[PDB]
Order: sequence, then C-alpha cells, then structure tokens
Amino acid sequence: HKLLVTPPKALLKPLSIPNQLLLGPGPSNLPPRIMAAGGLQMIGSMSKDMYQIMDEIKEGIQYVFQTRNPLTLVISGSGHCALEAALVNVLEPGDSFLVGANGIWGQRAVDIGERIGARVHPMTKDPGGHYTLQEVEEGLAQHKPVLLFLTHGESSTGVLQPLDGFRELCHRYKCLLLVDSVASLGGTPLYMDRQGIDILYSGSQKALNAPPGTSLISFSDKAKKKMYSRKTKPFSFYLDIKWLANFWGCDDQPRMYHHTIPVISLYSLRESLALIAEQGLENSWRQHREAAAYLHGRLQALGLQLFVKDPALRLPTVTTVAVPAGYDWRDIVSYVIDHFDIEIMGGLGPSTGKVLRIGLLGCNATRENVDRVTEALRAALQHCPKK
Repeated sequence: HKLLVTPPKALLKPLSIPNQLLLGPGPSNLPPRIMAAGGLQMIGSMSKDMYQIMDEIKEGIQYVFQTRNPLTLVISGSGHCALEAALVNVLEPGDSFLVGANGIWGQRAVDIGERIGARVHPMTKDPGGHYTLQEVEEGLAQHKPVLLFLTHGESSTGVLQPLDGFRELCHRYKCLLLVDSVASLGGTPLYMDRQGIDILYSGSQKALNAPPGTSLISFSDKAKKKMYSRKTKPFSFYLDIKWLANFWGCDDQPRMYHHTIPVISLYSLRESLALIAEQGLENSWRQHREAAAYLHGRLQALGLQLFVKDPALRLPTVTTVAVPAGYDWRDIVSYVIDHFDIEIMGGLGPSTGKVLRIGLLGCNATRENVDRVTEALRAALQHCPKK
C-alpha cells in the first residue's frame, strides 16, 4: 500500500559538474554564447518564432555545407541518428550498398545497412588508409551499388578523405554519394554542390561547438526522387523524411506535427551557426589548418609519432598519434585528466589501443590549447610508468 521506491538520496544533492577542457575527438567545449542560449526559456514547439529559428538554422546549414538544396534540415538526434535517417530513407531492402570501411564509421554504416536489409559490400582497409578513385570503381563495377558511403573525416583514424572526382565516378555509375562530415565540417574545405554529394550530414558537437544531440543533413535533388519515389515505407517513422521534410518547411504543404523538436538545443545550434557565420567559413578553415600544423610539430618535438604519415591526409580536427613504445596508453590519458583537467581519447574501433586522439574543434582549435595539451603530454611521458 506504500511506494516501493523512495526519493533517490543522490538526487537530493545539487548538480555539480567538474571543470574540463575537452581536447579529444568530441564533444568540444561550449562558448559563452552557446551556454547562454542553452539557459533560455521555452517557446511553442510549433510557434511562428520556432519556425523562424528553424528557417535561420536551415540557412546556416546551407552556408556551412555550401548548398541550396531545399531539402536541408536538422535531425533530432546525434550524428549516428543522421546516418540512419539517410540510410533508412535512401536504401530500400535489397539495394546493394557500397561502403568505405576504413574506420569505425564505415563499419557503423555497414551494421546499419545490414539492419535495414540492404546488400552491403564493405570496402575494407586498415586504419590510416583512405580510398582511391580507382579502388571505388572496382567496387562500383563489381556490385553496381545504388548508394556509396564515404567518411570525409575519420575521427577514428585521423585520416582526411579526398572527395575530388567522385561526382564524376558516381554519376558514371548512377550511384548516390553519401558523405559523413561530422568531424570535418568547419575544419577543412568542403562543398556539397561543387563536389557532387547527394547526401551530406554532420554533428553539432564537433567543430560547431554546440551541445551533442542534434545533427545536420542535406539531400540533393537526385537523393530526393529516390526517397520520394520509394514503393516501400522506410522502417523508421521518427526519421521518415517525408514527415521531417514537411515539418521543416521543405514542402509546399502546411507544417504538420510530427515530433517535438529539441527547442533549447535548436537555440544553441542557431547561435553556433551564427558564430561560424561571423568568422567566415574560410577563416575557420585557416584556424584548424594552422592550429593542426602547430600541434603536429609540437607533438613531433616531444618525440611522439603521427599515425597518419602523409601530412596532406592528416585530419586537422582530429590527430592520431601512435602510442609511445613502452607506455600503457591508459596511464597517459588518465595522467592528463587527473593532473591537467584535460580530455584526450585513446583509439576508437579499428584504432582501439593503437593511438591517442587529440582534437582541435571550433573555438578550441587554438595555438593556446595546442600548448596546454603539449605540456600535459610531456609530464605524462615523464611520470607515467614505462617498460
């Protein structure tokens, strides 16, 4: 006759969060403007004002992406969710999907495509590698894929993919080009239209400096027809593009209620898109390039090595560093956070326990932080147990 569970003791305490300087593959630290937005009040999830805020965000995504695609919007989910929204709406069960599996992401793409019943063909490759225009034709010819997936910035390996020539190829094969720019957006050159990408998506917590939880996505006219001419209903409802497109003002139809968008998070995505708009896409590109260079020399000076041997393949936003000869990589990471309040990750997926990952994202991609982390790494090398 009573209540099984009583108020949780811990909840009766006040929320207290440590001070952390995040310099890993993400998320990144939030700027005062973004933090301020996140502290504002609610408004109608379907009020004229949300729509404006929503239309402003669309414009921002078209800016950072460099596209005019009417079908551009925010996915109410993390980067992963944007990937599924793309795969589940584009691939019909049995569509033969070509995947560039050179990191954990392509593998994530395979796993998803497999789950949605697509004939998936993985183009494997050890971590650190990228894909030639050549290696892809073989795949395209051997499997006549309807969709091809490519990771622009492998935050998993530190590799940066060249995207040039793929329009060419993909059209020469009637294949849609899907690119992941969660880790590259804002840190290296990218142009949807110019580069012929049919589906582009990115996260909000990387170089954009917004809190995790939302992601950006854009579909070309080509991608559209597919999605809109499908005879099968995509397995997902939450991510159905016809519903999503309409609510975000991409149709000719009035805005229908689908799901309630994350209002507070949109405030912050705005601001973060207005911030990068103030810099200028190209200045942002210099920052990360220049910062990434500084970091590289500084790191090589400490005696460390760069996993990615080719400087032109090095992802500015995320740098992979081979794990030093006699150290337990776990000690180095813990030593950095325990003594410097700084985050740096180890590897992820194929790169697990093979490297350390240091990120330079948005307002954080600075010489200042390159120094701060450079010195935290020294101490760790000096004081961590060595075989």
